Amino acid sequence: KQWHETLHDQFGQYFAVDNVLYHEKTDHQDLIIFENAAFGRVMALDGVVQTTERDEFIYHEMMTHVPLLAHGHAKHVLIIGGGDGAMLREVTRHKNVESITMVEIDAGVVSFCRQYLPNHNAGSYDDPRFKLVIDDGVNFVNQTSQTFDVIISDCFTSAFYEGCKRCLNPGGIFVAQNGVCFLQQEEAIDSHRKLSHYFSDVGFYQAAIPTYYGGIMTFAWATDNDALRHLSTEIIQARFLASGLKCRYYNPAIHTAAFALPQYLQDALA
Amino acid sequence: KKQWHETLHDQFGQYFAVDNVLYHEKQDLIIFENAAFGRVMALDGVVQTTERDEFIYHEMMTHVPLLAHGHAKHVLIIGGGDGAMLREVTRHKNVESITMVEIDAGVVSFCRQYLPNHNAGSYDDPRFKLVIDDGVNFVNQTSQTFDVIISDCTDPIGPGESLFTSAFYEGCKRCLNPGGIFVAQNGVCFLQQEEAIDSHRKLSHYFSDVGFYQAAIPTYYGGIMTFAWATDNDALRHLSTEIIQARFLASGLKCRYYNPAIHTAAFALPQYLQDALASQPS
Repeated sequence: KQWHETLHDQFGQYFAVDNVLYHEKTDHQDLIIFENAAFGRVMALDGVVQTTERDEFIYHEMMTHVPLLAHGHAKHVLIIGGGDGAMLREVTRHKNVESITMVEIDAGVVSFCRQYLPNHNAGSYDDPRFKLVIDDGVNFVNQTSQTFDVIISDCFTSAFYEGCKRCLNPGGIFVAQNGVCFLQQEEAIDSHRKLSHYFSDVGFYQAAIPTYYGGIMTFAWATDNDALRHLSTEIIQARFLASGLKCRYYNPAIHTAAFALPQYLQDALA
Repeated sequence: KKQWHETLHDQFGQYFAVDNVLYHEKQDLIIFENAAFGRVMALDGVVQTTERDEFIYHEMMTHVPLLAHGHAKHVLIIGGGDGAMLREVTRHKNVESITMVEIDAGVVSFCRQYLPNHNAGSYDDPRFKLVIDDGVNFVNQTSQTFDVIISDCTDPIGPGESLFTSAFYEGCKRCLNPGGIFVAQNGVCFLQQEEAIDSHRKLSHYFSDVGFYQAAIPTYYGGIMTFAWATDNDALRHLSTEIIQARFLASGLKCRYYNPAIHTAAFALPQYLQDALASQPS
């Protein structure tokens, strides 16, 4: 038995299935979790791989630390999306953070992942600083009048952004997952154009996650603080040393390098 | 269409729609066109190269060392029957001689016919010389001598093998000018790092500075790939991005993946890889 990703019609990745843990199909949607020898538990929705037990660390580490440590002093973080809770787990590892908020489309997708992908959250939901909200992320343009230092968007409308800015403290950073960059860059170009309307410094960093096929993936970076992505690797290293994470992909060399983009991507943005 | 699956691993792989098969011989060798990645060459079920993404591989394999070394006048390519590597090395005006050693003359003229955009007319270059021979047997040299050696190949990890000694890496050193660099393709690093550990151990017997750089090639599945770096000149991999940029402004390549930011950053390795390599000594 095998399982093919359907994200593109012309090519994909596939996996051997050792065992299916969960499978559901409606006329509209199709959700699955199965074990594979190489990548452990694999979650896939409507034929598109969402996350993998064995490689999610790259995604979540890079998605989280790069901004948290670039910002010096992030005390409140908002996660949009991230039902699996991996992001929560990583944000949790910063002792200096004092509040975390996860906005999610519904309370079902979280307790589901909690049951079938326990190593994503890794007990992180029990953390005292955590708060779950059920809502449209875009709805949070509503704000509870709440206010954050970092926003991590774990999934890309313009409506979503103005809201993001309204409720970002002054020094703050917005990062979002912006897809694999080899095949097409329009998504990057569009993101940049939109984000630039609300932020004075907009760019991208990158990481290559095995299970998001096609080379490097691009993470949007948006902030009014135009220094934050030109920090010396030395200072990141100082910040890294303590609070002291022990990561498995991330490190201060990686962090700095993350911001070098391949030539095709840069061209495309000019 | 029809689908074609890579077989490199039993547990998972990449697959492609086939629009049209240009060639098939069952050594099971195939070349077919795919909408996304153009022409795709595959041997015994394992993707060798792809029209659309080979640039990333060949750029990073050729320019990182050539421009890190300042003044590479003679280059040896081992493997590289497709000629993409020859193409890129060709783009350095300062290079004055290029030698490709290959297992047989068939594999080159074959690729010349079916993958013409790999070589891109590069074989007509005046400075080029093709040799047909075993790469390890170029432990013989013609008393020949190089400034950069670029290998498809790598003294393989083996069960009863040696841990420090290789005929290949020794040969490579015998025939490397004093300032010289050896780079080789060392596989994708996510699933396993034993191949990197072993490479490091062996190469360290013959070279005083041994490490890796990386790049993520879409069509070599599983995230970043690792390129071995071996040299007696220990400053080569700690050059400022500024100097690389200078060297890059001209000779003036226009590259599609490579640039001096990329070059420098290529040497940052993810944490898991470093810890796998942490045993190997300071």
